Amino acid sequence: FAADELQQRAQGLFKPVPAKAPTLKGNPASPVKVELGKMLYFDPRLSASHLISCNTCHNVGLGGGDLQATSTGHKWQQGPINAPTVLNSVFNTAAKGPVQASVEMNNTPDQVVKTLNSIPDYVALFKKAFPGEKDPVTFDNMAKAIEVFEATLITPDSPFDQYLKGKKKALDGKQTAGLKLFLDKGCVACHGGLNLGGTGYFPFGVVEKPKGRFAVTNTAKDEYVFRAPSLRNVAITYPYFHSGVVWSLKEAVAVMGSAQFGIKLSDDESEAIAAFLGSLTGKQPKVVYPIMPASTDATPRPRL
Ligand code: HEM
Ligand code: HEM
Ligand SMILES: [Ca+2]
Repeated sequence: FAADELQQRAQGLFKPVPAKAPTLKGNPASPVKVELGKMLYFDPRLSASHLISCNTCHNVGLGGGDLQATSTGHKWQQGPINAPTVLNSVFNTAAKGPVQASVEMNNTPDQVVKTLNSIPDYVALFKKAFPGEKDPVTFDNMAKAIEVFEATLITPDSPFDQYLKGKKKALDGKQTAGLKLFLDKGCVACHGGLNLGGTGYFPFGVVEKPKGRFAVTNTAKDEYVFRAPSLRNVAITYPYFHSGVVWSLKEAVAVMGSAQFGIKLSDDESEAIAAFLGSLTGKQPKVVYPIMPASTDATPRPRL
């Protein structure tokens, strides 16, 4: 069939989001370290101001992102960039890492550890989640708990996963079309894999110009690479591109049939393709809001 072959094909070029959180190297999972990681992820006491947590910009009930064109949350950033989703971030390859870069932006490791040492409940959770350690309340221990909570922030069973799994009836007519167009148009070169993307860097980026106020450019000439985003849950993580300038997901497909790629796109193939991309929305994780423990007289105060 022309099917059993879009489908035996895709089965090859993509893997589904696994049932369970993956293993992190150096950093075993446990109910307690996951509880701890989640407490921290939601605690705005990690910012010097007591105003920002990771959820502020990576909102688990609104697709893992912040709905904003751009923001600055990591110290390595040369200015506002669009916040990627935390959802399925663990599968990407995109004190060097996300928690540390965040903390050193809004705080110093020092005040963060003074803050955690200051609350008995947190000390006690650090001791359960990292046992047999003399001093388990460390900057590095804290990032590791958060990472193990992040690892649970995956979205199994989108219509597409249910398709690579077997079921052809998981995609509809217009999304099965869309797919073929996605492969056929080479889409899957740059945005394929376990995570449809999150994996390569390309001398390719969306730009203003000083039907298509926006389009692609070659930045080889500037030794500038951008990573090619995971496309999972993209229907829920607008606006689009590093600068968050495209709001319509149809547009964003129309900006990505660039000359620069050897790809032409019809207004109706973009359509088909946006409707394929809709299929990439998985089951949103179920998070019980953490009950974070009260500060004590010893806890540093908001700083200004
Ligand atoms: C400790 C709390 C946070 C955690 C655990 C966390 C997690 C992450 C991760 C995992 C990434 C990169 C994702 C990937 O490679 O798939 C990231 C990037 C990003 N986040 Fe956060 N995040 C936190 C706080 C924030 C905050 C508070 C903001 C505030 C405005 C923010 C805005 C952004 C931006 C703009 C990026 C991308 C930076 C770049 O690509 O250069 N994040 N975060
Ligand atoms: C028709 C096929 C393609 C489609 C539908 C497509 C779709 C998309 C979408 C929807 C985004 C925005 C995701 C977000 O903002 O989270 C994006 C960004 C991006 N993709 Fe494409 N893409 C295609 C082909 C390609 C190719 C061939 C490459 C290799 C050169 C590539 C690499 C990239 C890069 C580097 C970005 C980031 C641009 C920026 O943030 O400024 N993609 N794509
Ligand atoms: Ca976005």
